[PDB]
Amino acid sequence: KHSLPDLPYDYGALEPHINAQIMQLHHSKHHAAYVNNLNVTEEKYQEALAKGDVTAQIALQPALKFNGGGHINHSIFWTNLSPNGGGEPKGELLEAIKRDFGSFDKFKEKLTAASVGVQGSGWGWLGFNKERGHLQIAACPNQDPLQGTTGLIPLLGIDVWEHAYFLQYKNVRPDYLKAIWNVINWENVTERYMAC
Amino acid sequence: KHSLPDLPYDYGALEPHINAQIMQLHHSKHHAAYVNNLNVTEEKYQEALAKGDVTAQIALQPALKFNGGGHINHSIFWTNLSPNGGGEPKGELLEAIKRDFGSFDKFKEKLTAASVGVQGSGWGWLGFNKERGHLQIAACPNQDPLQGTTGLIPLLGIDVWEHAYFLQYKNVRPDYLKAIWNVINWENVTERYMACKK
Amino acid sequence: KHSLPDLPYDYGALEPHINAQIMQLHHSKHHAAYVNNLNVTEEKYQEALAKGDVTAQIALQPALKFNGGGHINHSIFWTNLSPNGGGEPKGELLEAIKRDFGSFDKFKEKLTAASVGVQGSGWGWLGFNKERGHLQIAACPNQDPLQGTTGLIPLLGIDVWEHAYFLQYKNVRPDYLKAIWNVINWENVTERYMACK
Amino acid sequence: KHSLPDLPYDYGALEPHINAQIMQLHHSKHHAAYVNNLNVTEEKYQEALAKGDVTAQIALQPALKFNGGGHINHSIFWTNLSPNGGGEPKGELLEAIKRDFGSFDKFKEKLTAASVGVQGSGWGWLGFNKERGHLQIAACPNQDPLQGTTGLIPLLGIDVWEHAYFLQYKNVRPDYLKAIWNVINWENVTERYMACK
Ligand SMILES: [Mn+2]
Ligand SMILES: [Mn+2]
Ligand SMILES: [Mn+2]
Ligand SMILES: [Mn+2]
Repeated sequence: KHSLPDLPYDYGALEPHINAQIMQLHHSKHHAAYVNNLNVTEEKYQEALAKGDVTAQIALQPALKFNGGGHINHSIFWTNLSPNGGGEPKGELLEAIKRDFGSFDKFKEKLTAASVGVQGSGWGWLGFNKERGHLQIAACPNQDPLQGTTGLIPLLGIDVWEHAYFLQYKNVRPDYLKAIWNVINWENVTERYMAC
Repeated sequence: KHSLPDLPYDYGALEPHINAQIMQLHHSKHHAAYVNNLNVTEEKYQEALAKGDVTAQIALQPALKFNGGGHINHSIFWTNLSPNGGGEPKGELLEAIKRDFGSFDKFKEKLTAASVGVQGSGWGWLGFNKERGHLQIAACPNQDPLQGTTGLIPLLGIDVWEHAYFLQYKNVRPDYLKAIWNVINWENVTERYMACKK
Repeated sequence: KHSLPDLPYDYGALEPHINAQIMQLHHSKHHAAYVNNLNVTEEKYQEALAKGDVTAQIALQPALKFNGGGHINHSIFWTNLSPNGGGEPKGELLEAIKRDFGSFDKFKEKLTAASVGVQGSGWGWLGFNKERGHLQIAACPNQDPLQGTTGLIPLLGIDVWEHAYFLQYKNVRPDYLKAIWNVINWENVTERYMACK
Repeated sequence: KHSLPDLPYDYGALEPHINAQIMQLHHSKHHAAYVNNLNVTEEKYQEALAKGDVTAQIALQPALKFNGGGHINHSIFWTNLSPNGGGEPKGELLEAIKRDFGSFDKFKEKLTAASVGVQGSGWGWLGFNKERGHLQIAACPNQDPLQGTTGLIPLLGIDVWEHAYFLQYKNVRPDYLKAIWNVINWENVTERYMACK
């Protein structure tokens, strides 16, 4: 069974950048529902597959991608944030960002733009392209996960579903983006980088 | 020149079903943004058209559908709600709902399902299929408008973007859908329905 | 584990409406590859499932829908054609078609239009809407199958991938559509329809 | 008003790699239809735009992208081929390919894989990313054009619609991909590349 991961910090730990009510709902209600529905969905697919019921498998794909995507994406996101975060990364990851995007600040502008550019629900990502051996920014719709739908290894995700910011920032998504840099866990992003 | 239409009522007219903060933000910020981006996008398209720049015409399509669709969808949505709304339609529209969906309550179950079923942002619609001469439910992603993308004539729209309910109902989209039945402007939906039969 | 069905007729049986070469390639090569890749993908998806590898499950979805759908769609399509086909259906099916589309000619017009209307590869379908209790026309892209992606029960499918007609009709998909009416197996479409009720 | 560009060579100029029948049909009928439908759609769009009819504009988007894209893609494609082509590109373009893909052969493997991997109709592209200042491989579905939908500047396109190869190669798209390398117009790809610096 899939389980809702524990957060690495308390619901209020990312204040004032992301408030406690957003965090609490996001984790204990939103992501919990993805986990719960992915478990059901995986079970039904196992049944369909055992019968070679191809129609049923195909019909189940939206719930698997959405709930499974949601689980993947939110599990990464929590590890990407920290009450002890913010600042800039160091070492090879910082040099990679400079190599690939010109500078840390240009990188932030491009990931901000990809994140602000999502029309509707979705995610902005910093990923690693294994075949090209460099960093790459991508946007993903709804809960479509980065690696599963594009092959890029996720390093840093920014959730731009309205539930992730509306209570606090209302429709002003760029304000949310500006604030989240203050809580990025660059230590985590660097581990993800070094692992691929 | 497209313009932001005034609401037919004050921001707090739909309380307690849809609160005044949702309404004020929804209209004065969200829809407002779509109107201006629509106008600007249209003017960019006229420039691209005049030069036969097909690449630029295609690059502008996401903004035109998103902002155009948003203007269309929200313009209908406000007219679909009323402080004097709720209850059931009468006449031909109710008999069509019965013939097409079995009963009013079954219709509600089916538009609720369509609306709850949207994964991500989008809209639940009751539409009219002009070719088949009957009612039809459909869901649309993001701001993709009903008639522009499916051919169905919009009768009643239910906005299920999180901005439409999160401040009040948080993740619980079904509680928002339960509530909104209390403020549907069946007079407007009936007007839209009869225009299909004129 | 899935396998390639035999055609109900010989490769040349639908001449002159759909030539022999088109049929032979379409069944022995195209559909065969969907079956083979379907088995391969199901086998990968069970390993992924067993390990809770959700990323791998999602990465396999395009192949499962494409090859899965291909096997589903082609399998129905062969049974929907016949050398003894054509004309128009009878009884309850014909009554529904008049009821839902006006008349048989209007129906043909509508399914033709939906088929001609696919931009790129895909299929036009006459289906049954179980919830509404009536016939419904839909188009599906690529190999996306009708029931698995829309819930409609397939009754008659028209393949408008270029491999289904190009050898013979080149780009003129309307000529193909006109011709295929001559080989529609209405006894099969009827059977599929009665089974929905 | 858009027009069908003449080919830079005769219809049998790319024999035996792409046969004359495919070329003639592809240019004189398939591309010509996109030209016509683009003109019509543009004029309908201008009428819609002049009336403030946003529903009408949005309903025309699929025909504009499909036919407009089809015009863009095929116009590039004819210029990307040559009877005097093949081999490896001369100049900076090869050095860029080696930098971005390792070697020419790995580049051919990657564009081949992107092209073979299109499920249904579409295009494989070698593009240039202006933001990153390097080459990038991308696949596009149907006639969605590279620049208009991804921002990448097209350098080399490989049409993998079935009309582009079925008459000759039947379902064996990889055979077509192998053959087309013999007729790439590197002089034209290089012109498009230098235009990106
Ligand atoms: Mn989220
Ligand atoms: Mn809205
Ligand atoms: Mn086929
Ligand atoms: Mn082509």
